[PDB]
Amino acid sequence: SQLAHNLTLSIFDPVANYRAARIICTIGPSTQSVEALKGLIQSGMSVARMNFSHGSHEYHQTTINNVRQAAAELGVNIAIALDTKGPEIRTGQFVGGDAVMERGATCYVTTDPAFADKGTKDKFYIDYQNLSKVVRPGNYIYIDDGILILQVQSHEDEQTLECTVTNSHTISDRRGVNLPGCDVDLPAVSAKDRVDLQFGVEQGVDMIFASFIRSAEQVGDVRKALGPKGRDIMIICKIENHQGVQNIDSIIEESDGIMVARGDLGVEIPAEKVVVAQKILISKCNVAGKPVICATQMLESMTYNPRPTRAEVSDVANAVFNGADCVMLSGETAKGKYPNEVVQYMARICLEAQSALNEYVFFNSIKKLQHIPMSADEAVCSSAVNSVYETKAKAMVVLSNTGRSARLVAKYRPNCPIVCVTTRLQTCRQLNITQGVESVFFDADKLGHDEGKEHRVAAGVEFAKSKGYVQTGDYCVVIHAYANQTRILLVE
Amino acid sequence: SQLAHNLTLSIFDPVANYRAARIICTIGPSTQSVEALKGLIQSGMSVARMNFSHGSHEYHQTTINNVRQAAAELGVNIAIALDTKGPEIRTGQFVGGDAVMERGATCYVTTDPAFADKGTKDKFYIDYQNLSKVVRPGNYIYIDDGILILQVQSHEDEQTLECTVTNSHTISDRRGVNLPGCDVDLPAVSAKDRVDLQFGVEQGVDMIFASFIRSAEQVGDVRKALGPKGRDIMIICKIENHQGVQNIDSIIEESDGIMVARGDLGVEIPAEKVVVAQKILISKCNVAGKPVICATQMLESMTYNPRPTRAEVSDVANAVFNGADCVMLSGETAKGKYPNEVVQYMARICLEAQSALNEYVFFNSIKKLQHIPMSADEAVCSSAVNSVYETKAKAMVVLSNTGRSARLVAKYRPNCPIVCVTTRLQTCRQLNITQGVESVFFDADKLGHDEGKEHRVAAGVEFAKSKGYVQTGDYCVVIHAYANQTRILLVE
Amino acid sequence: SQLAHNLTLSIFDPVANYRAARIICTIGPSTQSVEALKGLIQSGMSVARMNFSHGSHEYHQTTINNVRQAAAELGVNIAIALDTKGPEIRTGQFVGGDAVMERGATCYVTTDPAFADKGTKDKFYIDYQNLSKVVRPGNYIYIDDGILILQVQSHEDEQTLECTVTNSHTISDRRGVNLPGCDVDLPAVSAKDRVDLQFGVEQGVDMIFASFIRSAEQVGDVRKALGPKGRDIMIICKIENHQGVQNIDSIIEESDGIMVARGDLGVEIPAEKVVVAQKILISKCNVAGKPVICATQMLESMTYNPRPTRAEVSDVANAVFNGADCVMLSGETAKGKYPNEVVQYMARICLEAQSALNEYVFFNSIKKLQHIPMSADEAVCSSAVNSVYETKAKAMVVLSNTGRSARLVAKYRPNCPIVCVTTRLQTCRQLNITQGVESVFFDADKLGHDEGKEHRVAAGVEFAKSKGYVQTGDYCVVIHAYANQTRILLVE
Amino acid sequence: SQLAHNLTLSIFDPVANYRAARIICTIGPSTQSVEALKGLIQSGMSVARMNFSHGSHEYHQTTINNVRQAAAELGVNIAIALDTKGPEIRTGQFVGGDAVMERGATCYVTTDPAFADKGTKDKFYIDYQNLSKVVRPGNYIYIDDGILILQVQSHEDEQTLECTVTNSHTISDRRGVNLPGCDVDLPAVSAKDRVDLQFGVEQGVDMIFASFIRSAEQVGDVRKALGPKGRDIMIICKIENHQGVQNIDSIIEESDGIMVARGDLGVEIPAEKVVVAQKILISKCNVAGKPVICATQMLESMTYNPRPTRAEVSDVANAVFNGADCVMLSGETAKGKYPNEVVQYMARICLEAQSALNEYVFFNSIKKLQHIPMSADEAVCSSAVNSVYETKAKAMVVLSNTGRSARLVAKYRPNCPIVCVTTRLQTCRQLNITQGVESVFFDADKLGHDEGKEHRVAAGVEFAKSKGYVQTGDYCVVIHAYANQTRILLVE
Ligand SMILES: O=S(=O)(O)c1cc(S(=O)(=O)O)c2ccc3c(S(=O)(=O)O)cc(S(=O)(=O)O)c4ccc1c2c43
Ligand SMILES: O=S(=O)(O)c1cc(S(=O)(=O)O)c2ccc3c(S(=O)(=O)O)cc(S(=O)(=O)O)c4ccc1c2c43
Repeated sequence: SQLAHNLTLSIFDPVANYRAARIICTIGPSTQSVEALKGLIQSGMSVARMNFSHGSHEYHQTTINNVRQAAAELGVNIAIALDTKGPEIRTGQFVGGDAVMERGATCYVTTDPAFADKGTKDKFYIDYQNLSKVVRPGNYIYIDDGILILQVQSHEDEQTLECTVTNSHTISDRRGVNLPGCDVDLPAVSAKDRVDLQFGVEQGVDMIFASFIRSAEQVGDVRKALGPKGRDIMIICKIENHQGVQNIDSIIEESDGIMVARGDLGVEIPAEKVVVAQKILISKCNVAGKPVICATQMLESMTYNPRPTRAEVSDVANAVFNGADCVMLSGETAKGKYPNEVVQYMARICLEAQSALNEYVFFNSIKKLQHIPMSADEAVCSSAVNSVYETKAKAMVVLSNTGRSARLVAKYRPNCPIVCVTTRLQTCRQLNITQGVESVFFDADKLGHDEGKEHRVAAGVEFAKSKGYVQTGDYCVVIHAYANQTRILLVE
Repeated sequence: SQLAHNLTLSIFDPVANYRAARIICTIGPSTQSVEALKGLIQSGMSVARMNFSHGSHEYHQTTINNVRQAAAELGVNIAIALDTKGPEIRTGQFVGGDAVMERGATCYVTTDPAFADKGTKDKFYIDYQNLSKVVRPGNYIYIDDGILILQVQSHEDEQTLECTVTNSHTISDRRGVNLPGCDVDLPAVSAKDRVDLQFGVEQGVDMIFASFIRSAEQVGDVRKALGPKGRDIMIICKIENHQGVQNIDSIIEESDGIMVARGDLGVEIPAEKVVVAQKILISKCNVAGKPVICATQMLESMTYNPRPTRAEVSDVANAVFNGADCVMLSGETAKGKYPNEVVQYMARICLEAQSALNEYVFFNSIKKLQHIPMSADEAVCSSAVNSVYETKAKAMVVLSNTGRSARLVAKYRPNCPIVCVTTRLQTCRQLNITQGVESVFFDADKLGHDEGKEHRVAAGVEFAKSKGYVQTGDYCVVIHAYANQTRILLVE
Repeated sequence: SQLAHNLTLSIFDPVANYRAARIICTIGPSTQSVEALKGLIQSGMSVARMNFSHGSHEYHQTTINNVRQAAAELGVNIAIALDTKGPEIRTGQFVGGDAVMERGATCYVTTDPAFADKGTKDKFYIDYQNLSKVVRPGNYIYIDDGILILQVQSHEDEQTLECTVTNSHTISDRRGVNLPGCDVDLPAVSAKDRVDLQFGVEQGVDMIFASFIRSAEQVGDVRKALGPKGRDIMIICKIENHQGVQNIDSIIEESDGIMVARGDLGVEIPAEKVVVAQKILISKCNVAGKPVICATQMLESMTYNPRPTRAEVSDVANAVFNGADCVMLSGETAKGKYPNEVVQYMARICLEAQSALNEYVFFNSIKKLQHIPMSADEAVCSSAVNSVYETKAKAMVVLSNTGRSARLVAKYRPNCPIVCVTTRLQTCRQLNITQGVESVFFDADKLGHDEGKEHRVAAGVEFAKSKGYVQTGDYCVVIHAYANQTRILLVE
Repeated sequence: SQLAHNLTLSIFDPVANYRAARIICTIGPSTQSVEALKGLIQSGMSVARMNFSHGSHEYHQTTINNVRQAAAELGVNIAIALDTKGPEIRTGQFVGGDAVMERGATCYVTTDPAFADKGTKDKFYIDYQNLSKVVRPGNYIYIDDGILILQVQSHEDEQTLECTVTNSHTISDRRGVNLPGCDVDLPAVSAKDRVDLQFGVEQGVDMIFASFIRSAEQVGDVRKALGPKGRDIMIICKIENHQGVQNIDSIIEESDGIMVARGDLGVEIPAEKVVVAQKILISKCNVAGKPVICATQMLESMTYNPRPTRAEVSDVANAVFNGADCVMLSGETAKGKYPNEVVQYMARICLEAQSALNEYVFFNSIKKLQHIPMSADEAVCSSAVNSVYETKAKAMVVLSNTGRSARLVAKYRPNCPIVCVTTRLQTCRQLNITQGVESVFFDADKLGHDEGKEHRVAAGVEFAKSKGYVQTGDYCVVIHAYANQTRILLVE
């Protein structure tokens, strides 16, 4: 009924008084300082992503410290995400630093280490040791962000494949390689990830964006890598090839959330198919009640120009229409010229798309898929959201300690803000990747367990009033405990 | 969707574990004694009806006292209803008390008082002074359960009517005269009624069944006759002629419920139209959320025979399928030979019908008629009944002091028992006219104010446990303060 | 949504311009003559039932001849039904013609033939030879329309059961017996049925009401009994005990329709359960698209009184509310005092109930149960009926040779008349047991095959105009071929 | 329910066997020759667009002739569209042709004609005489794709405006000046347009893409300029500014379809609001049952690069998800380097998106918006599409001379191909702007009038067979005469 809803809109009408979608910003040279982080917060950042593909621990420690200091000064809670380098397949080095590959030529790719330092156009190293048992004649090998394509012809021997060069491209040392038709069986985490995951645990990071996740079992290996002290850290799986797409259900089941990495998927999969995989993965997460992030190539052209292209604008709005909880900036904020303006524009686009989006369609499609009998939690949250639509309540207040009930309510897509009142700061930070929720910390050790829930409910209603969401005479729907209890409150 | 539900039924499956419909019994000489009342209660009586058309205040006082004593000895709460004589048009006296009226033969009816004694087969008497100025040229005067018809030709004078006798009836003193195309404008209540109603209030009756209600304003007259001390007594309007049916919407709005008096309706409305009027009135009260009683000609042949006719049984079951809260016995218990057996048989027909009735169709049809936005009470009660269906809960517990919210929940027809926990014994008795509710009295003088609700909630739950409605690991939906809080509780 | 529909009705509104339900009348002494059949036709009979439990072939031949002659004179098509005697279990004879059975007494029921002529209260014959292998100790034996109840105690020997008499009742010779807890395994048809079925085939009867149908296999035995020349005769199965109820699905599947024989069911099954089995069997037939007849004890009291009881009126309306195609009169027309008036009253009751009945509920419940993909026939008829609701068309015209497409359209319950145009008179007669259809004979041998369907469609539209169903500017929905073709016609 | 459909998809399943969306290509010097046009057709072009902003009548005549010749050699019918230059506000001439405008610096714009030649950086010229009396104190004058902004301060005189230059732009001769808060009241069509439109009619173009439509009355002006001989030519209104968007309902009602000109909208509406305007306009046309085209900035970067950006691909796919009938290429085919490849890639994105799009949501959303009662045509076409879903039919055949009913069927979005069988070659070409229809020309001069429809029906069915849409035992839904007859045919 989005179609029926479009009929009634006018683009000269006011936008909503709140933005539900959440903006993740990658921190780098343009943005690491406390003042630049403050600008990013004020522009609309909810999450600071650290790309551990680059920078040492010391560099990321400065990110960590500066985010906390910026957030403390503005009086907000900002989530910190550790995005891992992950396992990789790269070529070796070449004699003269470079290899000119020509359409029609035959070359040999080998996994023998002796060729690591001495590659040429005719024969060169690929560091993936299982390369030969996982490829068949006919498969393609992509190298250099998929620009050079080789076709496998035969096994020259146990370690060496004879390949045709399908297209001309010059490659330099240590380029990335992809196998679009094969199951890559590299481990879940690299040796470097293990070191980086431990550091992320020691430094209190909120979530991991775990690279190259291919199967459900690898999620548990990331979890083991985080150790017992890391058990509350969220694992968001980055879906980057066909195996991740194919195994999405069981991956979603084990993960705490999903990243749709469109540019990585796009190396292996036609761009038109990635548009469609983005729709599927996002709807499956919406149905699982798990946050989903739309990432890479979002307003890329605004890295160096003051304005993005019109197609990039439609990409960002369409991620919100698809159902994304979050939209993500990489080089635009890490190294770009206009970090503040890009985040501000991203927020505006999201806000505009949300004003057009019919939330009732998400609520109703999601509710119709529940199997009866529902459990108590599910019944209470979907009813509570139903009660919002039925009374036209203007806010929800959900008391949640771990954040579970807040995410379960957000899953059902009310058409008003959700204020989560929690007794854990780390819940305030982790809910920054859930659309449509804002969190209020209630310090139980300072103020009391509030067993009767009245102080926490008042803290929620007060926050909603300070934002203009509710006034005297409006309804607010309250949920508390996971969450088996609801009230419809008349606001004073 | 009753249709789809019918497909799945087997008459060899066991019946539901609770009976939702309520049985009202008229007390008379067969049934007035404490032992006979106890037999009525154990057989299924929830309400004792006093018919104030017969007997003295002292006689009704004894019914009151004995009902209270029988209920006390059984530990139950039984409602007491006062059914008013109401206004009437009595013919006067005749020659020796008789005449024979025949077809063709000319008759003259009088509004003049001197002819109160001296009547004939020619010219006689009627005490309704508005007779001539209401009855038009050609209308019908029924006199005696509608069995004698007379046709008003012309006004012989101001206080006389010139009449065809249109059939052969042999009548006798002081008759039920019936003016069917005629809007009878006798007042709401007679002098007897005003005196009887005051007695009712003095004696603490739970409800009035107010005879012959024709318009909404007449409901006000009953309420004023009940006065300041009668403000908590329910008024159930007895719909007995075409005007009450025409005016049904405004009558329901002013009243606390309706009795459909099929026999009386039938004096001037063809029987097949009364069957439909019954459907309309029941559905309008189901939507109003007010109790509705199906009365007269229920299991009549069981007054003197040990079993009813097959068409009588279907009448009672269809009353339940139509949506009645209550079915009522008149002579069958007041002066019949099988009072226990007729009540037990009524209870068994009700329970059989209920096991075939799809409550969900009721819930859904009613919910769909709700105006959006809903008020908080409406939204909370529909949602709680919705949650019963979604979680297949096995009981509801409703905290309700006045009974209002118990009735609001019952309106939506959950497919499990409702347990009202109440602090007023009069709410326990008054809810006896609401299908699908059992009330648990919580003695606040003797047990405290239970500000936390927890003692009342547990009393509710324990009652449900003692009846076998719920056991360990079942769900129960709990509602309370109007009613703006809901919980879905796992039974311990 | 019957409940929502009740809210909008008024009993002073005009009834529909057509009666959809069909009245079956049993012919006897009060009604066998041509003038009395003419009166019955004019009063509303569509079907003349012959009860072959009584009368010889010669008697029924007069019924057959007189129905045809009455129908020819009035210019209508009347269906003729042969209702079989069927297999029976009876007691033998008693010494002195009579046996006084007393609560508490022991008696012996035996299947040894030697006792056929010499029964007494202590020991007597029951002609069902498998009696002893089919009963267990604890079972009941009903005798004399279920008035006398025996309980089986033990097997006295291979042929004799020792029984307690549970209640006092005097029985006379050759009384009927029932076994409520046992599977009766008598053959489908008696020796007498076979002779009567052959006669019915020779005389061109339209349908058989086949007595005591217990399982699906017995329907095929009735069919074999009718022989190759009887293959177009409809078999309507009379459902009279628990086995028929239990096996209803597979019976419906093989039968051409169902009779719900409430009084026979009521011998074995509590009357409250029979109310419910009537609902189930009728809805299952509505879903199967097969006619269903509500029979026995319909307005029984109007056999000797000029008016029926109010409960009997509600029984007839409630059969139409349940979904019956037909309602049936037995002694009321066969031997009663008021045959014309009873049929007229039955028609009026049906008409009144139909005016209140929400046909859209039947259409929508039935449509939602179809499995997708539907076959072409089903899709065309349900769409055609949907198109009636959508355009508010005022009639349907369905060209059907065998009557199959007309019954498939009637199954979907349009809210307008259906005019079936058929090239077989016997289809005109057989459709008399399908609600909501009237048939027009088109003699193809006289007028042409009408391959372009225009003359048959005009014959339908003309009939609809002559009845007042449609006028200039109204829509009429036309279906033709079973039936894979639809048009929405503007009436000229 | 798009949401539920997303859950079931796999990007590794095969694509649909037909592409429903239609591809429009702008002809220019890369593409004008018969061979290049043939390459366009085989690559997926259904419509040749002539941009009458450039080139002479002789030049467009050659496009016309070559399109017809290329289509004839391939045996297909291709639509020809004339896109009008439309009215404009050109700045005049300058000093040497240039100036540099900077921030702060004062500028004076003139409506006086003597300054047509002699302009400066100070004071220059604009040919829109209503300039001063439309533009208010403080409004914006954009001049050059919106890149130069100027702010109107006050009226320096009657025919002059006193202006802040609010940025640094260095402009040049005869510019696209843009008055964004301004309701531009230039007439509907210029003199060039009236001359070009008459040429269009003489040359038998199928449709007009009418530039810069702002109001409904303006549609009349186009139609009058087309005159009596142009009455069958479709008018597609190009929506290019805020007024066309404000007035969208009445414009659609008067027009035969809409083009959403994103680039032009974007001059005065922020890009994120144009994304939403696109959603609104497409849905309003889907409900109107009129073709809607998504145009400008489609795969722009593919004008000179061998591949588009990833955000461009998503733009095209989302155009299809929004519901567009047609996507349009401008410079990409008019002067680009890869005209064949851009069309083939467009076709592949369209087909990918379609395989993910749930047509049923469209069908259902549209059906629900229909007013009851429906007219016969509406009811027949929705029902026929409903029958496709119910029987999982694999094709529709629609007989439609003018194309009206083909478009009415397409509106309801069956999930199978529609084959229109038509007697007019111009209906074959005009339906090229309606998604999901292929047209089969039935030559009535050469083949007869087919009064029985049977030859046209079989031509439809055979075409569907030759494309592999249906084989033996599939269903096909056939609709014909407006369209008031339907058949569900089993394929032989
Ligand atoms: O390969 S090493 O760099 O020596 C290395 C060091 C450590 S460490 O001592 O804990 O730091 C590892 C800890 C845990 C590992 C697990 S597990 O999740 O703990 O079960 C699985 C695999 S596997 O390679 O996928 O089979 C591991 C491979 C290599 C590991 C470790 C693995
Ligand atoms: O028992 S008799 O009276 O001698 C007698 C006479 C004839 S008749 O020659 O055709 O008239 C029978 C014809 C067909 C019969 C069939 S069947 O449907 O044809 O298969 C079944 C049974 S059964 O008893 O259920 O096994 C029959 C029982 C007794 C029959 C006939 C039966």
